[PDB]
Amino acid sequence: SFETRFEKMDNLLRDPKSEVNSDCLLDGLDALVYDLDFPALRKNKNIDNFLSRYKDTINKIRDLRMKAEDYEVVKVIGRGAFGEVQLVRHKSTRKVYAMKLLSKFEMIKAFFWEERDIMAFANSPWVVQLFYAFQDDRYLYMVMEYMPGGDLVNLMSNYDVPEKWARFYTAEVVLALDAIHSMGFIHRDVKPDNMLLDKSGHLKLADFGTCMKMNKEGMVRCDTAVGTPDYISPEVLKSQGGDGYYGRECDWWSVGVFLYEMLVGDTPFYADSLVGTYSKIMNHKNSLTFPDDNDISKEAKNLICAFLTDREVRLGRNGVEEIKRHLFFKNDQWAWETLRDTVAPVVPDLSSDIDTSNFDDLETFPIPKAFVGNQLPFVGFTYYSNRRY
Amino acid sequence: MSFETRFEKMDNLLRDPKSEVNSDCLLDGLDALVYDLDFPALRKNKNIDNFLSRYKDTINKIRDLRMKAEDYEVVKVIGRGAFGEVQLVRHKSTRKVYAMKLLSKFEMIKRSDSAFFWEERDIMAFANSPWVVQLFYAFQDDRYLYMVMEYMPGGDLVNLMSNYDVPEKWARFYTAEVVLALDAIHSMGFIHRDVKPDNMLLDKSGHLKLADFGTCMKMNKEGMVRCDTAVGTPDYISPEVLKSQGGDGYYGRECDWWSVGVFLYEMLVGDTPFYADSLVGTYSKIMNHKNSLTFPDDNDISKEAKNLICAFLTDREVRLGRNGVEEIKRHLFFKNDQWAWETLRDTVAPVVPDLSSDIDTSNFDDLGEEETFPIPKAFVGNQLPFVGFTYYSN
Ligand SMILES: CN1CCN(CCCOc2cccc(CC(=O)Nc3nc(-c4c[nH]c5ncccc45)cs3)c2)CC1
Ligand SMILES: CN1CCN(CCCOc2cccc(CC(=O)Nc3nc(-c4c[nH]c5ncccc45)cs3)c2)CC1
Repeated sequence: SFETRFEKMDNLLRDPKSEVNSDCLLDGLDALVYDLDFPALRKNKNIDNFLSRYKDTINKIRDLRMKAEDYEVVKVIGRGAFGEVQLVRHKSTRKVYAMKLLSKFEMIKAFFWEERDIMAFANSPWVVQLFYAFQDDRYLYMVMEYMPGGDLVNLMSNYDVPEKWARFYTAEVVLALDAIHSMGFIHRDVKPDNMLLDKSGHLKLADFGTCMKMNKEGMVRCDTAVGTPDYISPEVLKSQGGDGYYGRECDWWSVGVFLYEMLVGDTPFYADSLVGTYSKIMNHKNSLTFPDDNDISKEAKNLICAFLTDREVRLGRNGVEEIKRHLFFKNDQWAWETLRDTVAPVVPDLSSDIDTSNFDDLETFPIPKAFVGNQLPFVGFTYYSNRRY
Repeated sequence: MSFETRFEKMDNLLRDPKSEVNSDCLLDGLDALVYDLDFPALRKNKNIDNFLSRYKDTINKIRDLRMKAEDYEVVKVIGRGAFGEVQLVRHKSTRKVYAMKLLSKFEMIKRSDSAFFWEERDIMAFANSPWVVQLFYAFQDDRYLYMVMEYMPGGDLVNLMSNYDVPEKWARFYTAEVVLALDAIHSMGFIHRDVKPDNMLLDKSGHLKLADFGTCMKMNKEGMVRCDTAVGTPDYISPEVLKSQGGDGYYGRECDWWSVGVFLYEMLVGDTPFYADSLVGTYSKIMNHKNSLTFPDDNDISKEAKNLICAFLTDREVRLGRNGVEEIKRHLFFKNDQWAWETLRDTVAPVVPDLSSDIDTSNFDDLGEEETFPIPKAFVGNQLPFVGFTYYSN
């Protein structure tokens, strides 16, 4: 019917997950105007007359919609290959956020889609939340909840982690990874840098740029290795054309590396050179050893070894319940179902909403001769006008 | 302002039918991008190829769901013009009858002149006047612009004038309606510039409505307009609009009043006051209106009608209507006991259409391959001058 067509079209515009929602449509127009406003293209009357018609409107839209100048940047609290994470305060609302910038220029010389989705729609206390996502001609912005407690790298460097704390943080990582796995993704880059603590000391996973959606069998088909030298599993490291098919058990190997790091003070496959670490991972059967220091319990050594094995015999091949039932998690202080309501080993002592005590002190595209469309791969990234409430 | 105020202003901008960024204009922007980019030569660019692949499924759905030409059953072609045709249509689903004007995008680019339809779309969509032909929907495809308007079953004034030797009482009625109709357009801030009987349509009751707003221009702060464009057939064009050839002079609403004088003369005399065998001859006679305007020596035209024709057919500076409509309205030619200006459209029209159905075309006379744009080697943006043309009434 006429009304059915009208209504199907209306739902396609409102839907927070639609490709033709208002956010995408405004992105589509903003991208057209960015890609066309160059003197060489303006020689074309179709382009020049179009830009002149939409001049006033594009300036209004740009002023009204979310932009970087809406945020007061307090401190740069993180860095990465394609940008930075900055502690911001939204000038108007006075609300405090962590804002991740991704260089459009650098990305050009697709990963952010799943990272945007996981953070925006997880609705999990274990996943860092995405409130807004916007963009300009130079960057992509992800306005997330600020994690004042810092990461696990910072914790590990300030404390000799006892087993009772290690048990807590491992248990939270396990629940956090199971939450991502249930959403249908493998993290593929589990490391203490990606484990953040909130104002109460409880964990949340961050950095979903390596996330990949599992198939019907719960596998991922990849030809290129992905992750970090120290925490990468043997099957992800050697992943190729012929082979390169793996599941959620690659994230469980990384939990074993993490537990070892916390209790031992070093990563299990540390070497003088990065290439030496690759060699030690591949030879985990002979290279995994424990120092002759009576501190690590029988149960902790067993968990580390149950995870730090070949995929086929790895703990977690039969799901989370076999991890959860491990003797290392046997304690009389918490239960799996209630864990995030318990009092954390380290409760952050914070002075303000912009306290950065857990955070250490920290070009673009040429002028196109012809239409290049550098803004086209980022159309629909905006999360503002059509958010899920 | 506040965060919520900014959020809400942006939201209302997306729903506003007067907005350049509402959903239909934004969907036009995307549909135009995909039309202009889907060529093998541009698809060599990964940004373009990946974008088109991502939006492939969506663009097909949107194209299928949105209003399109195949939604309309075309009954008869009832009009023709430089850039297309006016066809009597019935919307297949709703079963409602409309007149649909098609404007060729190929022709509008070939001949330049691809910006006239904006003021025509706005006037018809937003006039909300019994004197202005209404626009219900405006849509488009890679080749055409469509304007779905109210059908005017009574035909135009050219048809009437050709079937009757118009008496003064009818001429008074039709002139009075044209005057009220033009005043309505003027109040919206536009000068018509092409007032002619072809543009005066009659509805099912015999009352007038102006059509064809393709020459309309928005008046500035001082109520003036400036142009350089070609003047297609000069019989009704005023000396100012003709003197204004190539950015010469600024003129006001009094150019439409001159055309009313030409119209009144045509109705009572049977011929246009400045007719000539050639276009250039008509231009000469208009410019020399002081000596070329004459009346036939037959007492048929009243003192008052000759006075109105002459009050309008003079130089702008002394033209009736220089001090507004009230001086036109108060003219002795309009003095009658049959109607009042305020009530005129409620009176019984001189000629009431006798119609057999909702698709009766008795007042419409019965009525070549379509050239297409070549395959672009580089981005040309042929769909960009039509972004935002789409409009739907609620
Ligand atoms: C598969 N490919 C994808 C692209 N990959 C390039 C790295 C992406 O580039 C970044 C730019 C800036 C920062 C980062 C690190 C990062 O992801 N940081 C994050 N921080 C948070 C965060 C949320 N709330 C916070 N509160 C305090 C501190 C940090 C945060 C979420 S993700 C990466 C390489 C692997
Ligand atoms: C200098 N530039 C100015 C713009 N110029 C464009 C010519 C317009 O191209 C046409 C295409 C097809 C038809 C027409 C004539 C026309 O405007 N007819 C109209 N009919 C109606 C109409 C509404 N309801 C009706 N009911 C019955 C019959 C007709 C109608 C509205 S406009 C023009 C080119 C030169």
